Amino acid sequence: NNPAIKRIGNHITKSPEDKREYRGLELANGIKVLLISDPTTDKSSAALDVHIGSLSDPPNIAGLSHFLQHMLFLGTKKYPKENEYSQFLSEHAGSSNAFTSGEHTNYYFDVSHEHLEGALDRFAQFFLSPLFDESAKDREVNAVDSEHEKNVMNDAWRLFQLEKATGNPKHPFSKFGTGNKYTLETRPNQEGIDVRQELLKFHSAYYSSNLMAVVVLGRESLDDLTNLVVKLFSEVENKNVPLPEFPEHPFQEEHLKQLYKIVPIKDIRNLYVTFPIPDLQKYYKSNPGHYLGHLIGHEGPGSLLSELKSKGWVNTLVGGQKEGARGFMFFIINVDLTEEGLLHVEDIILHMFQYIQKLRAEGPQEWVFQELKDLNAVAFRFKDKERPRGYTSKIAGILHYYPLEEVLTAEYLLEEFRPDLIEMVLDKLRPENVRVAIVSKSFEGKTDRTEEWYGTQYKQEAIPDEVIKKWQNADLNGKFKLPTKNEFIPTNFEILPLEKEATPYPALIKDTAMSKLWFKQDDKFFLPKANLNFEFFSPFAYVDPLHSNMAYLYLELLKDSLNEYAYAAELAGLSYDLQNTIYGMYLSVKGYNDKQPILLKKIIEKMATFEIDEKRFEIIKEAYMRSLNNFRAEQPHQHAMYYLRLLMTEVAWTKDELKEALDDVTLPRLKAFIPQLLSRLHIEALLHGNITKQAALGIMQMVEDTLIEHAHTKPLLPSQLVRYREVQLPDRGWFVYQQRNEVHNNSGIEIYYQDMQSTSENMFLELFAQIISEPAFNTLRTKEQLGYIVFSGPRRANGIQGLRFIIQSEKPPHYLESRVEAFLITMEKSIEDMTEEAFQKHIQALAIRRLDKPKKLSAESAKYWGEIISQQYNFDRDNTEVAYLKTLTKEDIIKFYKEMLAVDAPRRHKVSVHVLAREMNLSQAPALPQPEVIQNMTEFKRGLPLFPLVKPH
Ligand SMILES: O=C(O)CN(CC(=O)N[C@@H](Cc1cnc[nH]1)C(=O)O)Cc1ccccc1
Ligand SMILES: [Zn+2]
Repeated sequence: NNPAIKRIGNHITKSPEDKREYRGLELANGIKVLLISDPTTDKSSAALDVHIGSLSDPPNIAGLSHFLQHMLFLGTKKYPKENEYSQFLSEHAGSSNAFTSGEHTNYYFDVSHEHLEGALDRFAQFFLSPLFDESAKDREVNAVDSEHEKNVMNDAWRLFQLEKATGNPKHPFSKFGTGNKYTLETRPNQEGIDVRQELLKFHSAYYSSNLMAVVVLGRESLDDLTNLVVKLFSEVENKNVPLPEFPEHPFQEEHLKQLYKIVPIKDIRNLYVTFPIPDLQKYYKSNPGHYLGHLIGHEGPGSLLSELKSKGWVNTLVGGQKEGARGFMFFIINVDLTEEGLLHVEDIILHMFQYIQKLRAEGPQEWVFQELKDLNAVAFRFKDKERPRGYTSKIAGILHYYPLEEVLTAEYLLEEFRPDLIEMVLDKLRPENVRVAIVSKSFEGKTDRTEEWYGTQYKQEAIPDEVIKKWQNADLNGKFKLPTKNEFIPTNFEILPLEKEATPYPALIKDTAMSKLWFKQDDKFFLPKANLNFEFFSPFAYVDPLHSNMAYLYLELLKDSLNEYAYAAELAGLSYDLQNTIYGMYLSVKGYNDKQPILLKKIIEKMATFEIDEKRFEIIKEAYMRSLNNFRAEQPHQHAMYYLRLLMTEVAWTKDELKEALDDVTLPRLKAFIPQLLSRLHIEALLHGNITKQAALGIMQMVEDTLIEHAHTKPLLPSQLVRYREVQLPDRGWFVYQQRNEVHNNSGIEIYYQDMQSTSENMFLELFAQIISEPAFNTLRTKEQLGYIVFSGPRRANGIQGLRFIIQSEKPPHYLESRVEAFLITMEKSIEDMTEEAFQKHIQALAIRRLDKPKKLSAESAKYWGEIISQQYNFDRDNTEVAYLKTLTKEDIIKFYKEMLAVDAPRRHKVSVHVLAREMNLSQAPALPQPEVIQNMTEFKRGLPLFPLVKPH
């Protein structure tokens, strides 16, 4: 018997493939706990989920729960140092984060498996005795505000909050969850409110043990984990807080039958249809929501999306249930619009109700239900091993909704067939309770309303009774055929025997002029899956902006035409990735290896015999134009990274150049482009997973034979296989490129300190980056509060590497950069003052991060694929570079800094991208040289040397 524990669960149902061991238990204070033992893991992890979220914010203090979530990381009674947590994790190869939904606040971390307990103590202190330091508050409010301002110009966010603003204003749903400087500091100060003490009341009141779930994953035995969790979490007090429920829908009748005309930030065209539904959560065993969402959202032949696309009205459609809260959900149907579809919105919706009516006519179909059940069963049984962090987080989340023994299977396995529930939801989908939203720039100037928090321009209308009735009298329709049996359902899950000459690394099993084939039979995971990667090399992909555009449009048209067919396979766990690149095309095929050669053959066959459809052509090209235009509205740091890419790459076409050259792209010219693109090719492939060498060779030769047969493809010259170099900066040089964002009123910046990627250089850079990793965050954000987005680390491109800082701040870069340099000096000092053992802890942390084994096939394949597309082929890079990493001493790093990075360093290579805003104590900052301002990227690149290329392994 144990008094600290209320109950121990039964056997937790898991996949037969899952070797991890589980134990569920509820503590005396009512904390639901899942323990995961996995002796083979490198990183241990833990997560805690509170069942309180932004919907429980005080009406006078918006975002208090979010702010609290931020503040917990900044000191507790037992661990008072503001960054003890993040420093501990960083020093022990760990990371951490958290988030806040309307109903939940979820905290999570990972760390080296040998410091799991140490991390977990500090973690546990968050829910017992948090400090909420006043200085910490006055500072972090800036970080939260900056987070919000980041989201302000984001269309998705604006719409997200708009839906809340258009509902019952007295309903908690209408609350603004993020919070900012105004709502957290300014307004409360105006109203005498002591924020710290509001935070303490919220924590004390709502952070009760009875509203908490905990998941812990480690190498230790289940009994050890038990003892640990009991020890650290039995002291959490139970205040028996009643679980907040929201039975009343935020959308009642006068909020129904409404139209909303909305002005976006980007040039997009969208249609959002919404139905209020009850909370279907409790029916998870049958789940009508998925049923109707699968049908409505289906993209196969005979489908709604198929029809509406045939009329050239829409391009993409999503449909199904979206969650609201405990007491209410939604059922949405959203499409993107063409220029024509925008003028036929009513008709589109009528078609929607026609499809719905067709469903009502044919009723619930059990065979459909079983198809869903079996597919989910396969998915669950052969589910890839998750990263411990996201795993513990997810499980801690879903512990509040499901019985212990079912927490793993609950979201996957279906048991009950409920025609009644299906028909009931289906009955709730009717014009009398519909909400319609149009998002288009065509409403600019013609709106009469403004959303408070994001400043969204919109107009509300009542939908004419007449129209409602045309939609009620919706006929069923002959343009629609319900989906048939999915042919791509896998039947062969046999894991092929491991060959005698099988290699631990990808072997080069083909080296012809036509193709270079790398292969590996999976030795670790033993699933019935496979990954098939293909890099097609053709100089005509990126020879000029015109051909670049044509490549993009070619592959987009291809994918579009094959969507209807591929969707079945997608549902059946088999998906494909296809897109153009600076070097030519890229095509990956991932999933169950059973029907893979079928899908692939179809891909290549269609690829080589593609007949372009003109409607599709000019619609897609219009979309692409809008897209290029819409890069304008991207965030300042994305702008900075973009500009820097352009500066440091030998050959690169700007989006303005692309856009300009896009008008000259005619149908005959593209139709002429494709065969010349396919005329001469090279193919470097990586086939990895549950397949034999002979199978792999057969596949590669199948693709080659298809291309030769239908496109008369011939090999490419070896010398012709070009590669782009990186611009070489001069010693002690500083260059600055300046632009303006025009959309965000927020400045972005990237600082880049440039040699090539040799083992030594690599580990110098990476170790330094490790040492400064968390101090940079703590200094630039936690202390100085420059922005929400403060990033630092290695930059790798074209075989050449450097150290980058990226910041998105309210302040100007001419000052921001100064703060960065000052910080750099601070690091020069702290390295000289840190102990050799601390140094060795950084070394160890980085070593662990580098030696962390992948847990799923795709990750391994990703490592290999990196090694291949970089054309370095160092498959044993981890072992080699870690071995050399532990060789290093403190002053290898000291002279590295003093020679390459210091402000007066002899080989300092500094490039700064300054993206200005729309409208434009502390440490000692060093006096900087006068920068040379780039006023033309090409002239700049012509005036400078180009780096060499890394030699393979
Ligand atoms: O990504 C999720 O899991 C969430 N969504 C689920 C969904 O609707 N899945 C659809 C996907 C689909 C693709 N094409 C047709 N349907 C399905 O039934 O397969 C809902 C949602 C909520 C909030 C904002 C966006 C979307
Ligand atoms: Zn946040």
